[PDB]
Amino acid sequence: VXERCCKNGKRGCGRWCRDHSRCC
Repeated sequence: VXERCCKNGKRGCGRWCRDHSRCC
């Protein structure tokens, strides 16, 4: 888990990515 942010880039940045993703 944690791929959506860096994978979607502009589409991955969000509250979930903010907590589960390193980028954004």
